[PDB]
Amino acid sequence: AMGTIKIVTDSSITIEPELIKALDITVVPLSVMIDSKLYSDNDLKEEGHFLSLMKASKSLPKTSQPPVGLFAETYENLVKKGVTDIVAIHLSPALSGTIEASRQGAEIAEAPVTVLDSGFTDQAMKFQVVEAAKMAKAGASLNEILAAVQAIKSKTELYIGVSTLENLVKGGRIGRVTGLNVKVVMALKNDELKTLVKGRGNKTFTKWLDSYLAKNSHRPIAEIAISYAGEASLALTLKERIAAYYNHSISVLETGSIIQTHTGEGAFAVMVRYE
Ligand SMILES: [Cl-]
Ligand SMILES: [Zn+2]
Ligand SMILES: [Zn+2]
Ligand SMILES: [Zn+2]
Ligand SMILES: [Zn+2]
Ligand SMILES: [Zn+2]
Ligand SMILES: [Zn+2]
Ligand SMILES: [Zn+2]
Ligand SMILES: [Zn+2]
Ligand SMILES: [Zn+2]
Ligand SMILES: [Zn+2]
Ligand SMILES: [Zn+2]
Repeated sequence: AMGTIKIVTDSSITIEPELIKALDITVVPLSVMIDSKLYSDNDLKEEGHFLSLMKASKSLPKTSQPPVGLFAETYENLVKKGVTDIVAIHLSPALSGTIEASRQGAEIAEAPVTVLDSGFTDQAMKFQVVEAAKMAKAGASLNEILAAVQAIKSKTELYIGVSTLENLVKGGRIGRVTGLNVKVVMALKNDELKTLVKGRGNKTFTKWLDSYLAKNSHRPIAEIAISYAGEASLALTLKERIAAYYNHSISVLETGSIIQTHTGEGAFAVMVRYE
């Protein structure tokens, strides 16, 4: 297949930077306002650092999608480097208008961008981005990349637990929750956060997870990942439970500032991709 394909995503992805570097993925940053100062999310990836900033702030941080003009410049630079097709994969439009900004920036740049809704964010979105970038590097065709991305998307599930509704309420994403200090597990399903279970202690999360795995793990999992906002202890406890049903490596990462702002501390996601 003639041409050079590159992958673009946004900074709501959660991934080791060694993979970004190995695969030449371009990550467009969102922004976050912290007590009247504007930060690029790409500057907020050092472990624990945003958590400290959020915990100390006088008021809740506020996120915003990347500027249309930042996408335009990003795509113009890629075309200048000789890139002939660009695949942009973004967090769900249920969560952010980032994906629209991406499409608008591409229009301005007059760039060959195919803009995809991942349906997720964080490590569930990483599943699609890594596959696309690996295949782009190998010289796969655009159509093969698009089919493979869609296959991954169709076999992915994302479950998120929160320990408070305050961040969801104050950042507005409570508007997606289909149902302030309580434990809740939701599925990110279509355009909504579908409430599955509600409870008082961390046992809300482990009971839910045990009943998920008992029901579903007979279907071979290709990959499973956990992310967290706050301290890692809860995620690591969850990892231990998954490990009893599932033999392979489990990626446990701190989620980024964009997600932390909207979930608050004591949140996690379990993200599963079936074979
Ligand atoms: Cl990773
Ligand atoms: Zn990794
Ligand atoms: Zn590292
Ligand atoms: Zn490059
Ligand atoms: Zn720092
Ligand atoms: Zn094309
Ligand atoms: Zn337009
Ligand atoms: Zn035009
Ligand atoms: Zn993977
Ligand atoms: Zn091929
Ligand atoms: Zn809906
Ligand atoms: Zn904490």
